[PDB]
Amino acid sequence: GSSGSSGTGVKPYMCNECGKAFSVYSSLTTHQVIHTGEKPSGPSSG
Ligand SMILES: [Zn+2]
Repeated sequence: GSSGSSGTGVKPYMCNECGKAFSVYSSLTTHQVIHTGEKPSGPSSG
């Protein structure tokens, strides 16, 4: 999937917490979860 020519590429759904792009809207939201962390944790990237 996402087979094109321009390697660089580009996607509308991009995360700001870490900086990861996606080709799906839902995927972007389901991903940001890794930053939401509703429960209290220790080791966190950002
Ligand atoms: Zn992210």
